[PDB]
Amino acid sequence: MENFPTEYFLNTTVRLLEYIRYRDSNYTREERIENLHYAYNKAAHHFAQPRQQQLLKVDPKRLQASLQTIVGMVVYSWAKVSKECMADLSIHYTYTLVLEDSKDDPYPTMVNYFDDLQAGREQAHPWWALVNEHFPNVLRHFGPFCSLNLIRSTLDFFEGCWIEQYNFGGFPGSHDYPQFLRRMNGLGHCVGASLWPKEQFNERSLFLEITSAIAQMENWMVWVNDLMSFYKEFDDERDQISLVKNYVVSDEISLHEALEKLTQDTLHSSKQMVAVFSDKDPQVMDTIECFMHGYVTWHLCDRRYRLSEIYEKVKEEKTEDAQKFCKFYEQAANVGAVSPSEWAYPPVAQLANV
Amino acid sequence: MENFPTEYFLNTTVRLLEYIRYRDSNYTREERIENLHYAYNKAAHHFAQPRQQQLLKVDPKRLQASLQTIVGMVVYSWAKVSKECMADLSIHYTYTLVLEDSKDDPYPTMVNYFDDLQAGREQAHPWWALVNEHFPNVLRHFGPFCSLNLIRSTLDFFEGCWIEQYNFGGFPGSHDYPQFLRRMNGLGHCVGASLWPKEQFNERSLFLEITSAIAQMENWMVWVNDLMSFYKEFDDERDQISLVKNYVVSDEISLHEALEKLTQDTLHSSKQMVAVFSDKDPQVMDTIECFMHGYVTWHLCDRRYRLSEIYEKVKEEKTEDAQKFCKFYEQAANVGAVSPSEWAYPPVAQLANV
Ligand SMILES: [Mg+2]
Ligand SMILES: [Mg+2]
Repeated sequence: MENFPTEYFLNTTVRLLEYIRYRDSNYTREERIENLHYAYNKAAHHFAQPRQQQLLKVDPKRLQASLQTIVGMVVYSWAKVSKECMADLSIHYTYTLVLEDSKDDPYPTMVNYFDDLQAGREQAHPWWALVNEHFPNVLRHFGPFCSLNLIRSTLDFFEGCWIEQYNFGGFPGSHDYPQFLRRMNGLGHCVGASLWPKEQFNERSLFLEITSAIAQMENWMVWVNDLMSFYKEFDDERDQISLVKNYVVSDEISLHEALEKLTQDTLHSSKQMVAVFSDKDPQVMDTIECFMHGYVTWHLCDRRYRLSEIYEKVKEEKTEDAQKFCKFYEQAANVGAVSPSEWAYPPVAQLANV
Repeated sequence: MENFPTEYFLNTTVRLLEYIRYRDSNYTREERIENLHYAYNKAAHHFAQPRQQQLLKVDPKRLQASLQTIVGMVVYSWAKVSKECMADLSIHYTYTLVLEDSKDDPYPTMVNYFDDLQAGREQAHPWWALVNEHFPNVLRHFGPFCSLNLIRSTLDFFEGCWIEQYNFGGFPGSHDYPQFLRRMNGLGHCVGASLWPKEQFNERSLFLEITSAIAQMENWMVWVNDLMSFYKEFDDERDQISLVKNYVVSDEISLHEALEKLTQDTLHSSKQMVAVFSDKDPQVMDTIECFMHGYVTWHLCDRRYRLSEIYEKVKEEKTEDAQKFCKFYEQAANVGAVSPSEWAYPPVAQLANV
């Protein structure tokens, strides 16, 4: 065990929130609860169906916890899209999160992937069978271009998980490996492109804005998640391959140098996010800003990241960063700290049983 | 009005060839001619069929020229694969090259992409109809993992061309745009995974080296092409958007700074290629080395890049670069300089007419 870079972590986090202009919004707590319940309720009913229960090998409690985590991420980050769109994206991003629970070799189920796809025969791999069957409910919210992005990113993700099963951090000297893997399973183009429902944006009219957002949001989104996750992943001997840990193994640098690298990229990405979009179409900048703020709010509130622990340790320090941090945290809490009992019910297992 | 940095271009090129250990091989001129003709002959017959002629909107001379360029690229770089594999890969990489020609908005033909795909209905876009129908002939040479990589990369390429139609170099400040676009249309994972036919390599036994090769080869391959083809490019502004030009517009740097960036990446990529694989499975390193050398040999010989011009105007210099350069060039010429009349016949149009 090494000591956590609390000071360096608080500083980076604060700079991050300042760079993205983290601030209050009109998105109220009551509206969040309303959206959380709607999104959760439709998804829960979906995963509670016999077919879904039968083909999706997942521990019931893990499913319950995965669904609640994803519903939160979607509702808090895709703040500007309809309830239905939040619901359908919640189902999709829950399928992706759940695929990481499989240790099963994809090889045998992928031997006839293309031929079955071309012929329109159900896929051998159960996950593909469920996800492709459900996909139209996600794709109906987007134009052809954005849809293509969601389809590719998800295919990329499937290959990402396949690779993850080898718990390989890259060969020493394989500098290009880390980010290659991080893009493969980051779902960067899925997220980036799902921010533009055809009912709110015109894909052809904003093609350049959207394409640029996809390109830039891909890296901002995965790097921010890597950073916010750094605290929970620090002493987790079970989590052996992450962007930071692969930087260490592949680039042969220290965990600190690896963390610096991640920090420089994240901050620079944030800085350029604002510079590029602040003066563009107002609604495009709004969706982008609300996603960044929501995404951060979500990491701060979801127990999974345990950022509450950092808070408690530094809430009495009179340092500049410690102060700035606790403030942002408190802001997130006021609108985002919500008890699951207020929206996540009944449990999926209960609906499946009935 | 500007000047080709020649002096520097020679230096970079020489360092590149030295870094990758450019040297003679057992791959003889007669063997190349034998492969060129076999690959060309099968592809020419393919593209000459009524269905292919009818759905593939391409100027006959462009098709003839694209086919000859690709067959060369494949035969010289995938030196270790069977004749049949060279032929089928040539057909696929010719389809991709030809797609860069389309000026037609993909939007209307992609509105029902997923639903048609899921249902097994022929795609609305004629290119997809042809490429997907032919794909099995390419995929039969590979295991499920490599196949997945070819499929994804090709799907990415289709999106890449869609974006290319906007001739957009990225917003100033959108630092992540350039390489996002370059990977999108580089076919990096398609090339990198097609280097491992299941008849020569075992995808499960060499999963880690293959995955690593895909990750590293993706960047080496596109960057080397960007450097080599930087010549046939500033002269013209019909291809105004390129990695180097997008660096200029997006990063707001000078064409020279952009070129320096590309050079540092290309050399660093080459250096790491050798470091990582030189001591791994001998056969893996051989395929990787033969591809790099072949790929370079191909750029030096194919008229499309006009590197002969850089030659003539330097054969009488006395630099420690101009000298090194002409030497390598001459080496390439001895085994690669081949007259089309020796293998590319009869012309596709002739076979289509018959
Ligand atoms: Mg081109
Ligand atoms: Mg080029």
